[PDB]
Amino acid sequence: GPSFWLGNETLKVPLALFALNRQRLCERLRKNPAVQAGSIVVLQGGEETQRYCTDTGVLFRQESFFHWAFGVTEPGCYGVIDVDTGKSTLFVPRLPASHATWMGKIHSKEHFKEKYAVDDVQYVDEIASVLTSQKPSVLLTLRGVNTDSGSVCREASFDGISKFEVNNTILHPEIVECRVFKTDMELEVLRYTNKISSEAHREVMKAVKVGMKEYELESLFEHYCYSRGGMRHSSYTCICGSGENSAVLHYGHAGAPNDRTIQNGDMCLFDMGGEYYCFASDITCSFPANGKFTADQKAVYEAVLRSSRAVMGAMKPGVWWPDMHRLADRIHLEELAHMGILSGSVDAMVQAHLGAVFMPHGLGHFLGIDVHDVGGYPEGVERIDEPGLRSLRTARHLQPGMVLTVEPGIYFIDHLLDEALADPARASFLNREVLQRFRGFGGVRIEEDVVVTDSGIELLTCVPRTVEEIEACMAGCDKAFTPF
Amino acid sequence: GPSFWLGNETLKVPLALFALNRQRLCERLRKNPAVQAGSIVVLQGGEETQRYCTDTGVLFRQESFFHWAFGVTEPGCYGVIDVDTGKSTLFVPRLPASHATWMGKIHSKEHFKEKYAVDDVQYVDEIASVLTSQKPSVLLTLRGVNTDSGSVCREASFDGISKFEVNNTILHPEIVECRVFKTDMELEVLRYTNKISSEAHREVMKAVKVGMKEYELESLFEHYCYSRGGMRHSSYTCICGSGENSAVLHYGHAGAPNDRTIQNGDMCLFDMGGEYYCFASDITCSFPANGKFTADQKAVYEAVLRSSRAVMGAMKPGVWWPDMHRLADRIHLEELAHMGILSGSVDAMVQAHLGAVFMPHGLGHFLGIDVHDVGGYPEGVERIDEPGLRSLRTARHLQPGMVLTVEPGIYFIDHLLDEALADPARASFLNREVLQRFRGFGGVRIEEDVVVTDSGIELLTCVPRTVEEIEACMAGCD
Ligand code: PRO
Ligand code: PRO
Ligand SMILES: [Mn+2]
Ligand SMILES: [Mn+2]
Ligand SMILES: [Mn+2]
Ligand SMILES: [Mn+2]
Ligand SMILES: [O-]
Ligand SMILES: [O-]
Repeated sequence: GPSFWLGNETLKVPLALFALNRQRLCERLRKNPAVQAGSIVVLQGGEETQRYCTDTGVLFRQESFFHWAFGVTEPGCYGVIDVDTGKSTLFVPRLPASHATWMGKIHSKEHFKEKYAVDDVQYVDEIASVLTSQKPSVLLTLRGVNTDSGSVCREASFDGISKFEVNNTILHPEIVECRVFKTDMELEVLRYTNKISSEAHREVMKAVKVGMKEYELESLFEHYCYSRGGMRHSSYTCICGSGENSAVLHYGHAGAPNDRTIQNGDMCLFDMGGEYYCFASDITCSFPANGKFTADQKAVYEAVLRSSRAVMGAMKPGVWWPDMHRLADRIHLEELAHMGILSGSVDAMVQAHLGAVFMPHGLGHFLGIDVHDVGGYPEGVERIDEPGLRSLRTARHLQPGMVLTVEPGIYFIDHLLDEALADPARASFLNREVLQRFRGFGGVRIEEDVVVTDSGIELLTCVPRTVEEIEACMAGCDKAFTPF
Repeated sequence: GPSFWLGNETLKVPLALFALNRQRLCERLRKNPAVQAGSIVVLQGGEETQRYCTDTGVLFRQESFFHWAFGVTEPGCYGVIDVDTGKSTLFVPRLPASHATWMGKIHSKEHFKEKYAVDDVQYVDEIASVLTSQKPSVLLTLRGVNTDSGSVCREASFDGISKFEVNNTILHPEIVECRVFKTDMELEVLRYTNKISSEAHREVMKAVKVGMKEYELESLFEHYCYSRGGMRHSSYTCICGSGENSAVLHYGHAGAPNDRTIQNGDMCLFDMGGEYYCFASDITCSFPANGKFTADQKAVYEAVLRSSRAVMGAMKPGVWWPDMHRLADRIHLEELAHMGILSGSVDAMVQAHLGAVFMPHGLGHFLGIDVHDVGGYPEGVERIDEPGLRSLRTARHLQPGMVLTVEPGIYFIDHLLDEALADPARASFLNREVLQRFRGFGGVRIEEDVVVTDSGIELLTCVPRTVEEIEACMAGCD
C-alpha cells in the first residue's frame, strides 16, 4: 500500500496505520450498547488560517483526531466512517482553476483515494447529499473536554447537517480510548520521532559553548529535526533553559523567549521534541554548560537519574501512575537529605508533601499525536487534590500499549521554597544554610519516552544519561553536523 | 533609551521607534476634522492560542497594528494613547502565582514601563476604571478591511466598553497611512532583516546540491536566520520550488510542502524572508540547481533581470505603480520574442494582455510589519480590472518612505499557455516549436526589497544577481 514519506532517510509511514485506527474505532463503537445500527462517524478536518486580519498564512497542521483517523495533510477536508461496514469516505475541497497557478496541481478525487487508501472520495460541497443518500440512523460527531487545556473540542458541522439526527456525546470517549493505546504501526512512528529527536539532542550537547544564546541551540535542534528527520514542526515550543531559567518549567515562550546567554557554571535543561507526520516526541536532557558537573550539580542530577530509573524499573501493567509519582518524590527527598539540603524523617517529609516543593509538576503524561495526549482522565478517574499529584495529567493504572513520558525533576524555585520555609510543618526539614547555596541553581529534568509492554516497558529515547556518558558526549569532536 | 536585542550580532531596536509611531499617529489624528479633543486610541494586543482544543501552545506573534504602536511581545495586553497629549498607557495581564513556576518571573508593572518606555502601565482588568477616570470624549478603535485577505480587522473590546462613546471608523485609515510611510528607525530594521535574509539566501545558494530535498534548504535558511539573525519567525512560509514547482507561485504550503528532490537541470526559485521583531523581509533568488545556467535558463533569467533593473531604475516619487507593472510586462514580452518564444508586434502583444500569461501576479507590494503590508488600496484607489494588473496589491503613486517589493517573474504555466493557444486574440503570438522546449521549465522570479527615496530608491537586498555572480557564488565565492 501507499506510505507517507519525505524521502532521504525519513520514515515511510503506511496509510494502513490510519485504516487500522478506523477499524479499531468502529469495533469499539459496535460494542457500545448505545450505538445505533447505521451510524456514521463524521469528523471535520482543520482549515487554513492567517495571522489575525492579514493574508499572512500560518503553516497548516492537521487537527489531531482527524489525523488519527485519516492521516490527511490537506486543509478543508471532512472524513466519515460507516460504523457497521468500516467504509471510509474522504471529502476534499473542489478547487478553482487559479489554484493551479498559486498553490499547485489540482489533484483528482481518484488521486486522493489512492493517496489515502480510503474507500471513496467526494467533494466537500456534496457532503450533505452523499450522507443523505446513505440513509444513516445517526451522525456521531466529536465533542468533549480536553483535560489538559480544559477546552471543548468542537463538533463537525456542514451545510444541511440540521436535517440529520446528530449525537455528540458517544464518540469522544471512545475515540479517546483508542488513541490511548498505540498500535504497532503507531509505535514505529514514535520510535522514529524519538530516534531523530535523540540524535538532535546529542548534536545540541556537542555544540553547546559558553557564551551562546539559548535560542542558538533551539535553532540547531529544529534544523537537525527538519533537514535530517523531515520534521517540519516541533511537538511543542522548544524549552532551552540555562542557569536559573532551568527552574522555569515551560520556559521559551514569547514572554521568555530563550534569549539568555549561557554562562560558565550553568546547568542547561533542554526540553525539545520534533514532530513527524503529527506524531510527537518529548525529550529533556540536563547537562553542565561547560561539560563538567560540579559536586552540587552531580548530586542533584544523579538524584533525578535515580528516580528516573527507579520509576522505569517499576513500571508495568497494573501499576498505579500516582504511586510512581510518589516513588519519585520519596527518592528525591532521600537524596536531598543525603546532600544535607534536608534533615529528618523522610516518612514525615512525605506526609507533609515536601516532594512537591522540589517537583511541582506531574511525573509524566500520555504521549501520542499530541505531546500531552488525550485520555488521562476518562470518566471514573479522578484528579488527586494534593501538591504535585494534582498536576499529574493522568491518574490511571498502566496497561500495555500506553505511551508515557517519564520526567522526574528537581528544581529550586524561590516562591515554593519561601512558602515551605514559612510553614513550620515543612521548614523544620529544610537546612537554610545549605539550601541557600542552591538558590539560582535552576533545576534538572530527565525525560524519557516509554511504552508499556506486557511485562514492563520499552524505552524509546536514546540519549546519554550517566554523568560519565554526558561528559564524554559533550567532549566529542565529531563535525558530524556542521552547517555553514 | 532601552532597546530590543537578541544579543550576539543582532540589531538593537530602540523602543523610541514605537514612541515615534505613536507621536506620528497622534499628530495625524489632531489634523483630522472628525477627531475631537479628549479622544483616546484603544488597541487590543494578540492573545495566546493553542492547536485546536489541545493544550499545545502556538508560538505567539504580536498583532501587527499593536506592534507598530507599542512593540510589545507579550500576549494579553492592551494599549491606549491620549491623542491630545500623546500619553501612552500599556495594560498588561495580572498573572497567577503559578506563572512563576511554569512560565517565568512575574514582572512588575514598573518593569514593563521601563522595558517599553511608555508613560504608564496598568493591569488589564483595570482598563475600564482607568479610562473612566480620564473622562474621554470618545474611544477610537480599530476596524477596517485588509485589502489582501479581505478580512475585517476586529475592534478592541473590554468589559464595560459599552459605557463609553466608541468610534471605529476614524482610526483604521489613519494608522494604515502612517504604516505606509516608514520612519528612519523602521528602515534601520528593514535594512537588517534584508541583510540577514540576503546572507541566508547566499548560504542556500552555496549549499544546494542536486539530489537534495527542497525542504533541506528551507531548513537551512531558517536556521541561518534564527541562529545568526535572531529571527525566530519567517515573514511567510518558505517557497522552495525546484523544476516545475518554480512555476507555482506560493508553492511550499501544507498541500505542496517543499518535498521534491532537486534534479540536475532544474531551475530553483527560492522565495524566503526572515522576520525580526515583527518586521518583514521578502526576497526571491532564482538559480540553476547544478550551478550552471543553460542557454535557455540564461535567456529567461536575464529577461527578468532586465525588467527588474528597468523598474528599479525608473522608480521615483510620482511614478504610478501600475505603469511599472506594464513596463515589466513589455520588457518580458520583448525578451520572450528575442528568444524566439514569441513573434509579431510587441505593441499588439501588450494590447492582448499577453504579459499576464507569463507573469500572472502583481509586480510588487508594500512591505513592512506584514510581508503584504497595509495601505495598498485606500479609499479612492481602484483595482485595475485587467489580467496581471488586477493582482497588483497597490495602485498608488510612489512617494518617499514607501517600502516595496520589486518582483517581476516569467513562468511557464500550462493552463495559462493553453488558454492563450486557444484564444485567437493571443494564439498567433506563440511559437509552439520553441515554446514546447520550455514546458516544465518552471519559472524565474527576481525579488528585491526597496525604499522609495527623494531621488529614486534605496535597494535593501544584497544577493548575487547576474549570471556570472550567481555561478561564482554557487562555486563558493566570498
Ligand atoms: O507539563 C508537563 O506535564 C511537563 C512537566 C514540566 C515540563 N512538561
Ligand atoms: O503574492 C504576491 O503578490 C507575490 C507574487 C508571487 C509571490 N508573491
Ligand atoms: Mn518535555
Ligand atoms: Mn513531557
Ligand atoms: Mn516573495
Ligand atoms: Mn513579495
Ligand atoms: O515535559
Ligand atoms: O513574493
